[PDB]
Amino acid sequence: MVQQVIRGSGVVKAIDMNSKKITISHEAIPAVGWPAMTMRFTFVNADDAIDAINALKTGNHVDFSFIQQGNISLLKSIN
Amino acid sequence: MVQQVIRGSGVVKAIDMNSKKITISHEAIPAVGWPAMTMRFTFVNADDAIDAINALKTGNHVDFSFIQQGNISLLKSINV
Ligand SMILES: [Cu+2]
Ligand SMILES: [Cu+2]
Ligand SMILES: [Cu+2]
Ligand SMILES: [Cu+2]
Repeated sequence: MVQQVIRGSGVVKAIDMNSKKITISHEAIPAVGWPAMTMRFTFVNADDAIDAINALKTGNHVDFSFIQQGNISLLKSIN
Repeated sequence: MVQQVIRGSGVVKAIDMNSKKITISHEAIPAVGWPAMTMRFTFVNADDAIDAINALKTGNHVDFSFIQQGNISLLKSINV
């Protein structure tokens, strides 16, 4: 019942420092019937952006958590 | 974006054939930050109520899938 905090991983493919949005090509999440795909997340703390740029440069898989409210995706944490 | 279909397992602890609900003490689902706890699922099909009553008698872990709409949890499958 408490709000879902979804663990994911993927490659960061885009970032927008204006709209405070990040594009991740995420892996499948079979626990909730979700396939691998690419989507945008608005990051819930705006200071989260910095680390993501590193990943964006490197092209490395990263772990992250996020919330899914209807059609919106809010990025909560990233490594 | 496609609708979440959440897989779980647990023990059926109650059923209500009027409100069409089943109470399952489900295991943790770490993928979505959810702990083990007890909650109710609304069912649609009578073969789901049947299987659930079996499980209710036996006390067996069962697998199940469900959708989460606001406060409702709607059962999609259940399997002894
Ligand atoms: Cu990959
Ligand atoms: Cu997605
Ligand atoms: Cu158990
Ligand atoms: Cu629950």
